[PDB]
Amino acid sequence: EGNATISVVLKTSNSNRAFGVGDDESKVAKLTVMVYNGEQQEAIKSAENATKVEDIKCSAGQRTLVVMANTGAMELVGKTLAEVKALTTELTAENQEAAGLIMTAEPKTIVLKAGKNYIGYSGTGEGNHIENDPLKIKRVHARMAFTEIKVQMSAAYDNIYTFVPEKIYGLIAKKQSNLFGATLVNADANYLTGSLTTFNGAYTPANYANVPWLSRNYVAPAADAPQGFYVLENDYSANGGTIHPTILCVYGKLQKNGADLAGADLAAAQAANWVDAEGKTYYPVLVNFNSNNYTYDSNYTPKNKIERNHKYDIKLTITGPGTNNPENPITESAHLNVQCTVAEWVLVGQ
Repeated sequence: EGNATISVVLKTSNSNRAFGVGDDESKVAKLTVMVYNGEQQEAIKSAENATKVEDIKCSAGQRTLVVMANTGAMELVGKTLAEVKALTTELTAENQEAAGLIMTAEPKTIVLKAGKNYIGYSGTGEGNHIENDPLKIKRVHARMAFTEIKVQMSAAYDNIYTFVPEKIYGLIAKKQSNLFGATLVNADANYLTGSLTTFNGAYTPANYANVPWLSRNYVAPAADAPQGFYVLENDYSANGGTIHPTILCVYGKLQKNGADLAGADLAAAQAANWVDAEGKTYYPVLVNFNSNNYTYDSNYTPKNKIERNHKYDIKLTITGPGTNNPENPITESAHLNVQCTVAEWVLVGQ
């Protein structure tokens, strides 16, 4: 005969404490397990709102196991292995509500024994345990968000300048990534932004489009309600030459003596490249980026890139005027301070 079944259990969090609402820990809505005989799909079985798929019918022999979650309307039935391995995704408005956050594990070469096979059952149940440990799948997206924005004007600007936030933006967000691979960055060269495509900055990429869902009306960030965006992988770690760093930005009016900028004050702040024509200023933060006014908690080293399954939480302290071009090299004036906490998400059980 050679008929077999396989059952796959995912690694979920062993948490003894509830997770805070602002953390957006990963949840599985749909889970798909595929079993490949060479290139052809031999089995494909989904569960909804579950962290395991059981009793998948297949046959004895060497196979490739592929596991994907939260793939929504993506068509997986009948895809070849090479087709599934080369799948891509693009950033969506849906991702900004933490929906459509695809999770994958790397494809795994296994041998099915006739009868029952298990992955993630820690030796429990009769049959062949290909792997004892529950299988780890990870989000392909990352999140950049403010958890705090505070204005503490330094001595030159205190009791003179104030800042009235209006928008929070995601800039230079790479449009596409792969879903499998040691890295998910790929060669597609398209980028998205919630602000202008016209800044013509040192960071501005040639292929660039505005989308309304990378911009938010300003809401005072809180730990329970981080303010930011989901993004895909993007590498800006080059030693030199042009880089395209993903940026989280706050934008608003720079007022002086309690009033909108006018006259000589406006002209001076415009000439200083602090404010644009409407007296408004930008405070950009290059995410996961090594800069001297960025501090990272607990001796983490920024890698100058967006990595999947990472939460980049930013505390921003504003101490002077900002910039009128948020896409120009990490500003010469340290009129802001960043403290960033970085973490990886886990999968919470059902």
